[PDB]
Amino acid sequence: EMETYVNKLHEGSTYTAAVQYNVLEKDDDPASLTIWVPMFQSSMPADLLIKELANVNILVKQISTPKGPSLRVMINSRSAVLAQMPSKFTICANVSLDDSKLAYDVTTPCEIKACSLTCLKSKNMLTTVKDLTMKTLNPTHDIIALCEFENIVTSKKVIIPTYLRSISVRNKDLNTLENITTTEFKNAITNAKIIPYSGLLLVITVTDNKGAFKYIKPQSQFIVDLGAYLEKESIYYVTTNWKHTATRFAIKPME
Repeated sequence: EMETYVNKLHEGSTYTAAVQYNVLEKDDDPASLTIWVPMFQSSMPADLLIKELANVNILVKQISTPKGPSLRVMINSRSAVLAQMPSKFTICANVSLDDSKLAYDVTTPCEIKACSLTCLKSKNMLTTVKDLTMKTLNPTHDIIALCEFENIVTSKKVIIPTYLRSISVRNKDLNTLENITTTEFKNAITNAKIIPYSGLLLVITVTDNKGAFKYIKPQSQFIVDLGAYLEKESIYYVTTNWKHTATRFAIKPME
């Protein structure tokens, strides 16, 4: 007994596995934290891989690094397929930890409460925000995705504005924006998905390379971190209680 989540955003037999675990220190007065695994390719059917992922054992250790507090993660496993998966890696503690409550330099076992597997396109079909940085040397506008959630327990609405890219826009194009916010673009934002990875991960399907999507490989998935906006939240609480209700955008003059 453990909740499991499988999101197949790609139909390929081969896919990029984006795996996030919500865990609880094995202890009285336990720390609660969320771990995401560095992305890895697999060809095992998703509904089968999730059974293997669910059966691993996880240990963490809080350490100090030039970046601040980090979490060393170790994953134990008897499943042959998970030779494919990183078993030692480090993640930022501020996003990972809810809380207190974890000691430094003590390897700590954690009980798995939930495991989420999202299937994305192959790594050569994934575009990041960093990928698009420096593509425009003199941009005039920033493009922001406004990710709207409902907290299902409180009924409160939450909007997380996340940076996508900066572009240059011709004066002529400002009057309707139809050459920037193309039909392709607007549809891609409206139908964008938010999945449990890196805290939360926005995934935009890039159907064209015109306007707002210039210099992106067509049919790539453009992936965007929201974890940096969730440092003060419990990720498990978020992935359980924040329902993604819409995605809007703003094209803001740089100022």
